Amino acid sequence: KVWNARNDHLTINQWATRIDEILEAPDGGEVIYNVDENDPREYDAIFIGGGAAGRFGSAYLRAMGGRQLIVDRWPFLGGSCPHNACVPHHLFSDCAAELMLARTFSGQYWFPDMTEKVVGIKEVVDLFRAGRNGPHGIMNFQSKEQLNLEYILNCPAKVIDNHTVEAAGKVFKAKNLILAVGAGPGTLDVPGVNAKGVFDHATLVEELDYEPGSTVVVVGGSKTAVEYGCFFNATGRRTVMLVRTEPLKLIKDNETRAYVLDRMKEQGMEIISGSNVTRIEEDANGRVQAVVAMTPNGEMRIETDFVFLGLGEQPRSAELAKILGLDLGPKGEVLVNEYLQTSVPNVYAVGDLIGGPMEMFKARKSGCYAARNVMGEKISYTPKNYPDFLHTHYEVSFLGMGEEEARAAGHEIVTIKMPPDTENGLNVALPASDRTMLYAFGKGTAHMSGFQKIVIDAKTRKVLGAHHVGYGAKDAFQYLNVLIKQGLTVDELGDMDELFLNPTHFIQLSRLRAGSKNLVSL
Amino acid sequence: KVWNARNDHLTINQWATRIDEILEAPDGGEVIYNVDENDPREYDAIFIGGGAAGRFGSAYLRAMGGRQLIVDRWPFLGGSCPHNACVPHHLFSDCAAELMLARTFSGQYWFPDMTEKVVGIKEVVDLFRAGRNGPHGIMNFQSKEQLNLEYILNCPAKVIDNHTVEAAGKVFKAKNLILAVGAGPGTLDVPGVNAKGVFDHATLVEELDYEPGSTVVVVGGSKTAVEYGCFFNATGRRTVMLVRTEPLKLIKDNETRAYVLDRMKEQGMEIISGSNVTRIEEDANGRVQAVVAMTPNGEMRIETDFVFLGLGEQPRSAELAKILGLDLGPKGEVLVNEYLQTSVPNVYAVGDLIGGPMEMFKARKSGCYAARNVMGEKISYTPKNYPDFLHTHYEVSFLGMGEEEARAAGHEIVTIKMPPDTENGLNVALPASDRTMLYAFGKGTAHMSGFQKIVIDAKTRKVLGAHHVGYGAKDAFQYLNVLIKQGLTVDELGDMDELFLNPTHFIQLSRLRAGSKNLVSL
Ligand SMILES: Cc1cc2nc3c(=O)[nH]c(=O)nc-3n(C[C@H](O)[C@H](O)[C@H](O)COP(=O)(O)OP(=O)(O)OC[C@H]3O[C@@H](n4cnc5c(N)ncnc54)[C@H](O)[C@@H]3O)c2cc1C
Ligand SMILES: Cc1cc2nc3c(=O)[nH]c(=O)nc-3n(C[C@H](O)[C@H](O)[C@H](O)COP(=O)(O)OP(=O)(O)OC[C@H]3O[C@@H](n4cnc5c(N)ncnc54)[C@H](O)[C@@H]3O)c2cc1C
Ligand SMILES: CC(=O)CSCCS(=O)(=O)O
Ligand SMILES: CC(=O)CSCCS(=O)(=O)O
Repeated sequence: KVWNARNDHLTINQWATRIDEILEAPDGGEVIYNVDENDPREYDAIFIGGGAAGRFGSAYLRAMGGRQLIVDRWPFLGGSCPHNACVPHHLFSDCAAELMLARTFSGQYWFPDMTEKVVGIKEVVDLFRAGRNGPHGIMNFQSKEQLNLEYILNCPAKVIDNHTVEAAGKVFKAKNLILAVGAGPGTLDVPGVNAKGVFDHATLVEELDYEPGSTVVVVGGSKTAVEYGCFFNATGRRTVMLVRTEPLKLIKDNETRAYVLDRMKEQGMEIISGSNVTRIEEDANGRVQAVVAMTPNGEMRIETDFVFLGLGEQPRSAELAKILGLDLGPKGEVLVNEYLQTSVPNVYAVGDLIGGPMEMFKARKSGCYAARNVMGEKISYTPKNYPDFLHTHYEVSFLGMGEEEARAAGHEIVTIKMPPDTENGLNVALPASDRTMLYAFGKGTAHMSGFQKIVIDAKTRKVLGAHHVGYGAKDAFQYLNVLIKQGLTVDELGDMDELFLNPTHFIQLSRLRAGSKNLVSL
Repeated sequence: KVWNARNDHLTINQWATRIDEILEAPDGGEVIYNVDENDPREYDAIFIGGGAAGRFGSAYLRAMGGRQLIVDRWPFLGGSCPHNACVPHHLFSDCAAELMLARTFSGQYWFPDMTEKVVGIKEVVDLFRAGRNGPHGIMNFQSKEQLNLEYILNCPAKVIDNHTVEAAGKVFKAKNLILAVGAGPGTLDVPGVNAKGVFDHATLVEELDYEPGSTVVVVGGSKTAVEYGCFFNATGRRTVMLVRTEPLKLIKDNETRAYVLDRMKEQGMEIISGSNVTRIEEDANGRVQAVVAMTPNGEMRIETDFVFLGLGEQPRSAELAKILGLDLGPKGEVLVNEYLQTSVPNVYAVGDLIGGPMEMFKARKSGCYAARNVMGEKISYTPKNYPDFLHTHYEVSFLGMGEEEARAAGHEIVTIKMPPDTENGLNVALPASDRTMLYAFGKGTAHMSGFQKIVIDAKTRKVLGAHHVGYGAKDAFQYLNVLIKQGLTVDELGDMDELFLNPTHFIQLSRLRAGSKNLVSL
């Protein structure tokens, strides 16, 4: 069943409703056909996948005046982020931060008693499921009515050759193909991995039909594992993380990483490094009852009825690589040159499909650049020197070099941080700003107010790296990184206008030291 | 009683304790004398006041190799901000934001029933009083041990002439004086203004010995009035704001202002424009019982036992002007040229003492620029095109021109905002990020997820203004403003690396429109 929506103009909320209906449809739902029947031009590019990369790539290509076509197996545009990736992740992280606050000040002011309070994980996941069609509605609307895009949703794409694709029972031709099918959840090849009670970011928001027990086991040690792990811990459950190597290796500054790990442990999280799951035990009904793993100190068994796999995402290259004969990398990523061109003529690859970094900025930009190249604008794209972030119970932002990294690299440096290095350590009222004021003023909670630092080259006076743990600096790192790439110095940072009290105190702290020709750490 | 602390080296926490002791000492406390009695150099400048302007100016002067002396009547450095201004303001705004969240989701998830819950204002003020010495301790420690500053605290400065100052019973000479005594609370010339129950930012944290009733009257529409007003409202009290002119004029963009005001009213706040208090009624016990004011709709009477004055701060220029013969402005501000020089030879004026804008960046920067001039470096300072912000129950950030302002300036423009202007209005799941996810997904709460907009010149493609209501963008505005002053275009904005989900969605949204030669609003 195909629905020609081309001449239909549903509102954001109407789209939200129609999408929900199609998703919960037993037959699978009708195909959303939004194609221009009067355009004589041949598609400059057909996007296989309409997620972050595909949608943005199409938006830009269309803006340039070219013709595009999106084909996605989901009845909505936007991809994984709004359905099971970044959006739910941020809802969960919001809860983790709010819950850490409530537990810290339990039984104080307007804060209820959290002593034996266990928050429902399913209730929050259900909250997400109940409102995720909202964002999906905005995407279908914005893409059609505002971005003037053509698309076919709720129907998998069928790639015949580098110029032909079958969709909605029809066959389409294009000058180029832009592969943007993203990546899928990583898994384990251990007994019990298919048991009821084992989840990943994708299945968690589709198959959680019970409320997890008191203990949760998380497998992995990077972003996803830590973000979801802190949320589970925040709901009041004993959370054990089994990390194959070492956790949070993305945090290069040693002190910053230590602060983050220390605060996670203070919240009760257990992180076991060098551990490898060997078996997920099933009970008589096929449900998880425990996790067995090998560690540096021997085998261990953790009783649990809920296991979350937070492993790296894997590029969905298999099918396309076989159909087109694409050259692949060691992790299955599709190989491409600086112009996003694969080994197959007129075939580009973007987003998570081409590997790391697997972030939205990389997906959207690669999608746009591939589009520009398809339109004749030869432009290279090699992601490098970008800001990054992750959530624990705090927002953790970082860019550039860590302190030890800079000194080992041959850079004479000075650092400016908060709190200062003294015998009182973290037990002081700074750093402090929006969302950390209660920690800064509470009895025995000052050490929880945050940690931040900038690394500066003592000779060039340029900022080499910035690190922040707390809240409200993430957005700033987007803009600060650009200034740093321009050659930002401690003097220029000190000359800015701060908005006190600020999440990052970099501006004024730089000003305190910038008056000297021979910089000194603070 | 003078304590020579020069060769003593207290830790941050020992300083916190010592300062508290001196502040609570019945006799007034001992003088804190930190002077290098062995240094034979003349003082380049004596700073009258060691607040934001005096402390930063001293730090910069010392960094440049000059010699300085700070004299302050309080036993700590840092001024009003940590004792009764910005720091408590932020603790209160943090509470206001958390309380709106709790009230919005009352009885939902882990949130307790807030239906009939009135938070204790005195409890929060007491929390502030109990922990404010922490920041004070850091300031005394940082200034002495890290910034190598000389200072005399807990002693009023007694200026003799433009080169001589008395402090701690000793007479000091200097090449220049830098006046940095700030400003004091503004008051009303009406009957009953001195009744018990009438407070300003300063007296609120020193004399609140009772818990306010169910109604609070706030006089003024300034940032402070609005910030404290929303906090009082958040505690569960009927809050009436008596604004002299138009509410929130600082927010130039009409749409942004409307959103902010509408959200305040949704929380139950009553905002009265063009109102002037005529009398504060006292009961037989000498306590405020009602406020009477004239408004565009006639005289009104509001019963209350707690009134908060959020009027403009007044420069502390009287005594210094009499002694030195300083030229003053109509509001009592000390007049200075662009080098921060007063009408008196070798005497500079900085911070709130020289008038608006009364902000920390202005205080600190003016202090440093005066210091540089004292050290022989001719440098002018004229605050202009700076970012700004204020708190309601949300963080409100703004810079540059509002939409209407831009068109009146002759610019042909386009705008990029969230949420989109459609039939569904604000009732959609965008904008969304950290701390707005629950609002975005909650039943009927989507409209509370925020509002944001950038104003762009259609021809030059340059960003002319940025506006945001939500959380986590404040810090970013510090850096974004610098980029905008450099001539940021929509294309350059789109070329940045975003950190999704981001408080400001400006980067990716700009990218969605940047591909066209003829820009169209989103
Ligand atoms: C738990 C989690 C949290 C994350 N948090 C963040 C974060 O905070 N910030 C950030 O920047 N990044 C985050 N990411 C990563 C980010 O989600 C991805 O990098 C980005 O979504 C990838 O976009 P893409 O366009 O390459 O793929 P996707 O957006 O995943 O979309 C691929 C699209 O192709 C479609 N498709 C697949 N196969 C076919 C087929 N055969 N036929 C038709 N359509 C097909 C899909 O249905 C989908 O719409 C997170 C990821 C995870 C897993
Ligand atoms: C309620 C409130 C909230 C605010 N919130 C913000 C905000 O969020 N962000 C922002 O940027 N700005 C904010 N401000 C404004 C900011 O507090 C001021 O602009 C800044 O503190 C002024 O610094 P200053 O150095 O000029 O004066 P101050 O820092 O106030 O210090 C003047 C100093 O001089 C001393 N002094 C006075 N008389 C004498 C004397 N005779 N002898 C010796 N010492 C003397 C004082 O004891 C004091 O230490 C706020 C103000 C108020 C009132
Ligand atoms: C409304 C929504 O889907 C938020 S998740 C971002 C999807 S996209 O703009 O990167 O396609
Ligand atoms: C620690 C503290 O006082 C925070 S308030 C800022 C005071 S100053 O650095 O502007 O002097």
